[PDB]
Amino acid sequence: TFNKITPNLAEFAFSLYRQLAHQSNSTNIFFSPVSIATAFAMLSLGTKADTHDEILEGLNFNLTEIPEAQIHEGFQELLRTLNQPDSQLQLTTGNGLFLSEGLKLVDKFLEDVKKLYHSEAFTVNFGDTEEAKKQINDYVEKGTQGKIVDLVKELDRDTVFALVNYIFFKGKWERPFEVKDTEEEDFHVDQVTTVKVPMMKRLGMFNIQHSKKLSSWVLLMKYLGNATAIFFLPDEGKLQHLENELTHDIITKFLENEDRRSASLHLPKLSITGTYDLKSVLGQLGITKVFSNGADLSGVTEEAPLKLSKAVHKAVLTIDPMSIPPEVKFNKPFVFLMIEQNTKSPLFMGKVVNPTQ
Ligand SMILES: CCC[C@@H](NC(=O)c1cccc2c1CC(=O)N2)[C@@H](O)c1cccc(F)c1C
Repeated sequence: TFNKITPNLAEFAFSLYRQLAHQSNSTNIFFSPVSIATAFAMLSLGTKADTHDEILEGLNFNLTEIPEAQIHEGFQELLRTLNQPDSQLQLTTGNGLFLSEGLKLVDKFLEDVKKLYHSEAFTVNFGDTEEAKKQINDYVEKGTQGKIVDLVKELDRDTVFALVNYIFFKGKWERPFEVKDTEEEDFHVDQVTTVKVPMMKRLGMFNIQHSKKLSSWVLLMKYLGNATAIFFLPDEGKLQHLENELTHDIITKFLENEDRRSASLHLPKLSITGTYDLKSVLGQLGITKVFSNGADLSGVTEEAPLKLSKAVHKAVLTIDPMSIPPEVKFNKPFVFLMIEQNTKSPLFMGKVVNPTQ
């Protein structure tokens, strides 16, 4: 069916998406609800009281309704699915915890992080800010075989604790077809901005429909690693309407539909990245205490004060009847979700507005 925590991850995806889209309506959006929520659920194991409750509530878990055991069990099961060989061929995810080597660390936290969340904790010398930044970036670069470079650009001089969360997905259509060369085609960013994109033209039976509720074309395509992308192409002037009207229930209904129709598609071959300061973005969702001097991280270190000084997310996606069917060109801004098929968990959510930006 679906993972217990999938509805929570869906609400977290919409909360974070709508925050980013409200900030700027001219900006690309690309993040992993799954990888950010996993990292902060893992971090919550080392926190207590208001610091702890703020993190899980900020991930859209109602702690009056869902027991904390079912939350961690949900994530462990989700990670079990994501760590299967078929998934691992397309999907790399990692969480690096970097802690000042002068700290006495609680063994229980280091056990739970490594055991339950398959995450890595390192001691680093934050006395040397430039070397610590290099060590963090080397760990991410090595984890992604050179794909993610110089992830952390700045560390505060008083940094004692940094968290880096990364996800790398190699996108390749599951279904083989009559492969042509891409052709360079216009992508209408806005009324006065056009950029060339490589466009794959396909005529076939697609899981595609027009939605009166979303005022959008809705296309579902399958990728290796048990992933389904839902692409929402809004009608002229309806992108904000589409963003406003999306719900988990609506997305579930699209994922359940297997009906196809004949369509001529123009599909841009787009690689996309998103980099986020999680202290900034999660702060706006109400996660603030863990990043403040007040932070209760007594689960990480018993003796000394501790706060999370730095939290960075990076998401990377790379691509490896005889009657006139509809012609649908993804040649203008579109919204998307990528779902993991077993759990129905939102691996990615975002919006392409400028393919070159
Ligand atoms: C509207 C389609 C965008 C999509 N394109 C393709 O998947 C594509 C296009 C041409 C050739 C080709 C592919 C896959 C393959 O194997 N060959 C992709 O760029 C994308 C954008 C944002 C989010 C996201 F999840 C994904 C998958």
